[PDB]
Amino acid sequence: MINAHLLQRMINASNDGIVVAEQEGEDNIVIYVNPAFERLTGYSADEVLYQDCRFLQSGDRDQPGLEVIRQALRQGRPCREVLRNYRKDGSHFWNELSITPVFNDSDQLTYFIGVQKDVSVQVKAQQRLLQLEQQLAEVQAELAALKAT
Amino acid sequence: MINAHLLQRMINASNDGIVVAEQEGEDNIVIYVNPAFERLTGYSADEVLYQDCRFLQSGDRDQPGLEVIRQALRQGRPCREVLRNYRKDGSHFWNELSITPVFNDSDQLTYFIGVQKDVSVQVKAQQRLLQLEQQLAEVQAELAALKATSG
Ligand SMILES: Cc1cc2nc3c(=O)[nH]c(=O)nc-3n(C[C@H](O)[C@H](O)[C@H](O)COP(=O)(O)O)c2cc1C
Ligand SMILES: Cc1cc2nc3c(=O)[nH]c(=O)nc-3n(C[C@H](O)[C@H](O)[C@H](O)COP(=O)(O)O)c2cc1C
Repeated sequence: MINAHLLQRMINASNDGIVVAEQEGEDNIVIYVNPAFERLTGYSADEVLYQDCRFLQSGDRDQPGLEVIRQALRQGRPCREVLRNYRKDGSHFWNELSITPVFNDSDQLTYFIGVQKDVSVQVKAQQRLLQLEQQLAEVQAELAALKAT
Repeated sequence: MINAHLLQRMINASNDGIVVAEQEGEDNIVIYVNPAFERLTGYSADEVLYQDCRFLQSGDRDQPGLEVIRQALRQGRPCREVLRNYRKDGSHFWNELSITPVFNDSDQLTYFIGVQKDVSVQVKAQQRLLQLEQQLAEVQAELAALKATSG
């Protein structure tokens, strides 16, 4: 019970970035990008159109989530993986990418919808957390050893 | 250059929740909710529809960000604040709410779009981080004291 322009003004208001691609060959050529995508990646919507997103891995290919995504795109199944991507200015950021296949009610053929969340904050937090836990364990072990004497 | 049901399948695929409300009086009655909202809040979409979202603050109406939102609702300007909300089962979760106004081709229109992000995970980390940092400091002090009496 809502208007189309309302749906569009919703998609503009998204925090996480959103992309829509047609599986046209081995690549997934992008036919739409929302403004949040432009803001996160720094890439202009006109720059991205009719291409595959693999360019966000500017030199950091071979991350295993890529193979996971390959399998998910082959089987027509959704997926969610964390990658290291690179903006226009080369800024490295962590990207929780969630891909959903979309079939039509008249045909079990596909469109792919991608959603990118900048987990960079969260990831740095987790890494720091693990480092600090290691440190704590270290100090506690040495204190126990000394206490033994 | 894309289809309408395509936009609908897009908004359904969102991780963060999305709500659309018409500013009707003091309340902001919601006319639409996306599935991410149902999943995050646990409330049934049919229960929420012709009501206002203030029910998510099950008594925790003393959070100050609310006043900010009130002012933002008065002047028709966007806003974003973090609140502690409560699902149907009462489980407390942290909610980054982002509100954007939407006007008609006549500048005087009343639509509000809300976006809810579940920051709970991040928040717990920070809390654990602080707590954990405390623990480390404690141990580091005691290990010094013993060594101070060993040589
Ligand atoms: C809809 C969609 C969005 C994607 N978004 C990203 C992205 O933001 N960053 C990224 O590194 N890969 C993204 N990918 C993955 C690449 O397009 C590509 O599928 C992946 O790198 C594996 O393909 P390849 O082995 O040919 O490189 C996306 C894929 C799809 C289908
Ligand atoms: C679109 C929209 C979404 C909202 N979502 C939430 C929410 O998820 N949680 C919450 O505590 N308040 C939310 N609010 C705020 C309440 O609806 C209400 O405006 C706020 O509590 C202040 O109004 P009050 O002082 O009358 O309670 C939302 C408001 C709008 C307009």
